[PDB]
Amino acid sequence: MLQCYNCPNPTADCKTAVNCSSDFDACLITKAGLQVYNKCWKFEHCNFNDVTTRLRENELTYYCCKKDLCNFNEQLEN
Repeated sequence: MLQCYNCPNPTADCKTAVNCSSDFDACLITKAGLQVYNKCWKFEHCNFNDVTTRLRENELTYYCCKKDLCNFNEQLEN
């Protein structure tokens, strides 16, 4: 399985590791101001439009990856 940081709410430093279900193929980290999101996700939705409409944030940067626990803060210069 792919293990990602996955917090249901934005969290300054998400430490919750979960085994994503096979529905997902990516780990996502997104920074929107001081809000940081960490999710099991899909690469088909790892794009600005799809992340903004799903997380309901106007302005953000994002990174997706497919190695264990790869969706960490330092991946995103922001």
